[PDB]
Amino acid sequence: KETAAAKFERQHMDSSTSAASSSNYCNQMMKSRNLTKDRCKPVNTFVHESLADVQAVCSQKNVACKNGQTNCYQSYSTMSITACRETGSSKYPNCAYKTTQANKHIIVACEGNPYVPVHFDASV
Ligand SMILES: [Cl-]
Ligand SMILES: [Cl-]
Ligand SMILES: [Cl-]
Repeated sequence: KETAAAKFERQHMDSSTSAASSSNYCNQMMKSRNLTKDRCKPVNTFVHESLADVQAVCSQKNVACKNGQTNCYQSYSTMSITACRETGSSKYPNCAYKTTQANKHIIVACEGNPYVPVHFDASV
């Protein structure tokens, strides 16, 4: 089974580019990151920053998570992100995603030693 930290990396890190550059980015990335295997994951954000910058968020502003737990952290700076969301019509196994590039603060839940991101909670 995948570790929580590794799953966060796979689902949420895309340090290879500064920003999405195509409306097809999400279709391609959701597929390549294996997020469309048995079901189309309906919502997923990729962060276009270094892994180190994202990991560093775990020592930034501590905030409550959506679920009320208190191991969430909001990045001090905005980050380049691409939000992927299934279109209303998207139908597995032909997943279809809207790509929305933005620069926003991220909020991640952190856990472990090392204390690293394990969930992407939200952007603002
Ligand atoms: Cl784990
Ligand atoms: Cl995989
Ligand atoms: Cl997400």
